[PDB]
Amino acid sequence: KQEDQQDQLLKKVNTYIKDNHLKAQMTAKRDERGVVLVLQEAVLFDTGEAKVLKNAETLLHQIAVLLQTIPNDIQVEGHTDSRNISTYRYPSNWELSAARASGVIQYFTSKEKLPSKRFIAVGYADTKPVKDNKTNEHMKENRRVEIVIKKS
Amino acid sequence: DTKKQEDQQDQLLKKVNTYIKDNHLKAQMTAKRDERGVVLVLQEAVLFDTGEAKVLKNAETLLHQIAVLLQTIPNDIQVEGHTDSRNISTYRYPSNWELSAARASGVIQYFTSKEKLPSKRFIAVGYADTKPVKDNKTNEHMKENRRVEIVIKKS
Repeated sequence: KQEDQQDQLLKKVNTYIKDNHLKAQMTAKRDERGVVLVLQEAVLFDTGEAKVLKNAETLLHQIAVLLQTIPNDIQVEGHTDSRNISTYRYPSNWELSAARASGVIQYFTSKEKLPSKRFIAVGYADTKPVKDNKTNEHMKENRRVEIVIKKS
Repeated sequence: DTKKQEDQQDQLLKKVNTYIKDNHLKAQMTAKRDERGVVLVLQEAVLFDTGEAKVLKNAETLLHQIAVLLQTIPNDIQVEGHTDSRNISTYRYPSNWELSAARASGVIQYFTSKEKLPSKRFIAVGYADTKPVKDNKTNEHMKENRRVEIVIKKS
């Protein structure tokens, strides 16, 4: 059923995306990790920052409403492009990617009250690009947060 | 299958423990094995000052000695940050999720930017206070919860 369970979870997620008119804010897919929600950087953060935008709070609440209806563990993954960052607040792409996953989880737990034990923050820096970083188009899609719904 | 792979993990842990003994590192790190793989445990005070995620200069010798050991094996590495239940809300770290993740990231950045270990071998992981060693009732238990674990993943 792990095969059927994964299909049924992905259909439930895609049904939630459609019923809530969220297609332009997020996509959903399945891979070896489980069912993954992909959010581009622009719907969550400013450039080079990890603070959840105020206009992102409605989207994250809508995701949290879906997440409360399932028991699976959640892994929030942060990613950067290969562009160098080196500020006081984010001394490398490792810190930036991990701070973005952390900011999403802090929203889910502190303000939507989902149980903290359901979450793990993961930072990949630029080690998992979609394709590459040779163009501005390609670097843009690498700046993304992925919410992994693990197998249960 | 597993017995071939668990006996392999047994030999890796023995190698790690021997590396710790031979380099006089017992007071600065321990090693263990569990379902994740072979894990190096470093208490926060050998890496960071209180409430910060910047690697201390005096930790760089230990991280170099760890990097030399990691260069001899191909395994993927997961660096895990852990906090206690003490709340933090500063400019650089709005909460324990951020602090734990930044501490894992600072260790990895040193490995990749200073020791030349390939970035593709690492992932940074933050657990906040969701994985204590025992509890957060006493000062000694809260202290041991503030730790970094370097997980040598299976092959």
